[PDB]
Amino acid sequence: KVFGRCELAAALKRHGLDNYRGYSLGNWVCAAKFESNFNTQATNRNTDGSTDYGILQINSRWWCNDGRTPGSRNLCNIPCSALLSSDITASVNCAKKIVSDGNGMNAWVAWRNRCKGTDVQAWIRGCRL
Repeated sequence: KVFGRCELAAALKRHGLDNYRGYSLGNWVCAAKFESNFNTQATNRNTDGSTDYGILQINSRWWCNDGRTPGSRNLCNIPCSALLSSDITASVNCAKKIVSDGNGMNAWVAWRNRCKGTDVQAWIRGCRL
């Protein structure tokens, strides 16, 4: 499923992401935009052989099991395919663990390079939340 900007903002908010660990909603919507372009089915393979899954591009080396990443840790205890569902619950639950890992949202390279220090508020402007 390809989410709309305000649609995603609302789903993320309902799932407890607005201000989770100090990160306003705009940060999460901006990160989703650049990581997957709001597409739940996005996947991208990395050079180390791992793969990123879903709307938030969660990595198979540490967070989910895809059955093809030797040494994967599967910290979210879920098969990576669960992250590609139209229901964003698993992606959100796993992201909560990732952002709490100590490095905050810096764990997402697109957030760090394209959202961090920007007016992220623009991402939820005009939405009924």
